[PDB]
Amino acid sequence: IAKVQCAEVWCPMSPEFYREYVAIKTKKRILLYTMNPNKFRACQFLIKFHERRNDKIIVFADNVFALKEYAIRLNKPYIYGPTSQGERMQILQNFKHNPKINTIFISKVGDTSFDLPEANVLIQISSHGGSRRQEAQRLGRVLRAKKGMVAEEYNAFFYSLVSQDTQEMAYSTKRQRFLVDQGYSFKVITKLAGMEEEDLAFSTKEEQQQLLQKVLAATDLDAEEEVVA
Repeated sequence: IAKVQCAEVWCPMSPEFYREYVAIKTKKRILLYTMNPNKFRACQFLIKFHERRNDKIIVFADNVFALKEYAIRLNKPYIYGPTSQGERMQILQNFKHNPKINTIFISKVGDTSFDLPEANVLIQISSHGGSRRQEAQRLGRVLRAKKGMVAEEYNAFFYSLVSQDTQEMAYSTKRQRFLVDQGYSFKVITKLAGMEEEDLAFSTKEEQQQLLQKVLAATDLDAEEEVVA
């Protein structure tokens, strides 16, 4: 069946982002480790790497502010709570059947339930308190073997992006233990081989400062997970 490589990708906090992360005490600070430009660049690189292999990729964001900043910047479709049934089905049908559209962004509305589509790669932008078990379930529902690499060691991929020096790390020793105990191959990636051969966003300090201003303008409400019933 699907043979899944699980990885955490540890990304340093930009010093400007780390500065504010410390100073801010309300849940607003979650947005600084979520929008950290090193983490965005890692996500962007992974989408490029996998799209070159014609893999299908779902990127999960539990936070709507982040869902849009990522998807719109990377020019990928996104689905969340207020997305109409018609537009949602357009996007899912595109993901499933149109070879030009192989990456989509989905929020907490994905699990569960509408019918999560199948993909070969699942990237989680965030990690939080506290459901290790909902993570593995979603991984399981989404990930299917890329056909046909039956020879290959891994044919599907899960990545969880973690910001260093933030509360995100605490969730890591936990996730690693849980996933391996569940029978998964798991590793920690601190440096993505050859990100410097790609043209990624936020290469300049000024670009990062633009995003930083936008994050600082957000409120504690913007840093809450999307809730849905």
